[PDB]
Amino acid sequence: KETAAAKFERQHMDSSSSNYCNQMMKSRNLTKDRCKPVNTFVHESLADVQAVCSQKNVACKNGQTNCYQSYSTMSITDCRETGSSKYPNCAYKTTQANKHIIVACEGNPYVPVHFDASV
Repeated sequence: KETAAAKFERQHMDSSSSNYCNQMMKSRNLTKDRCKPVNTFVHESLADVQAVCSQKNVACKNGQTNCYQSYSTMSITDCRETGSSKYPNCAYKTTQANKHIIVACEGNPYVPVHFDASV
């Protein structure tokens, strides 16, 4: 039984090229039952990302209040599915950027359970 905390780590953490999204979307199991349309990976430490749960409190896109925006920019990769992609050969446009991330956090201890957005 995978925790929400772990599913966040699996779906969104890569603390370690044009190739990256195709592989990593597969490796992280996000291509397993459908081609997940969009996903972001965060190239920062687990510790830095978890500290976001005590950084800037902002509204979540679903209207809940447990979202937190990173005071610093962070290195991330957006994977966006290309219009030529057909399941089970999921095709992704990889893109780098440094931006502030926004995560929803929950639990005791209070940790990131969902990637809301990047700005």
